Amino acid sequence: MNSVFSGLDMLILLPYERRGTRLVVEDYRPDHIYCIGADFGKNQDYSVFSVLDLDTGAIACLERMNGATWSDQVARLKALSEDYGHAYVVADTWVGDAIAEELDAQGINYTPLPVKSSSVKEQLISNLALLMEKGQVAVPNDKTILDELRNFRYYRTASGNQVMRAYGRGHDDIVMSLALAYSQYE
Repeated sequence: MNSVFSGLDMLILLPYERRGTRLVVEDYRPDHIYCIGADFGKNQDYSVFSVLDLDTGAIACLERMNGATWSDQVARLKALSEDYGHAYVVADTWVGDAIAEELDAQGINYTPLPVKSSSVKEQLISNLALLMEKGQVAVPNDKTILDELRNFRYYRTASGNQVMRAYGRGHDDIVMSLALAYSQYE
């Protein structure tokens, strides 16, 4: 089969509380270090921010939004960063340059991961899936997160390019957000 996350058996599911748009697994612990994997979506696609607690290896918080302005999205990203001790952002902007200019303007500390190459995407995703297989990924036990992971698939094109995307016309911005966060997991 062409399911990307074959180690879904090993995905750990954590309880959470919905506090607005945030699913919260843990509040900020000052002795821990955090980072945010931020995927940005245009149109129907969602922007998703995932807070990884690097000291624990688990997602502390996840925030999802759809169809807000860039200024709105970045300002929610900022506030998320401040509430997790000025956590560094890994951002996927591959959305135009408008998002980048908003990130710079509001003064966010972030690495733009190109995500403009089949190869780079493969590495992010492969890394997430292998960490999952090893039992080192833990996410809020939420139907929406689990479904995107369950439905993420490999496809082949006529040129032999690999496509990694949701089954059908589903969304995969949660997969990418998670992949960006766990890119910092050691």
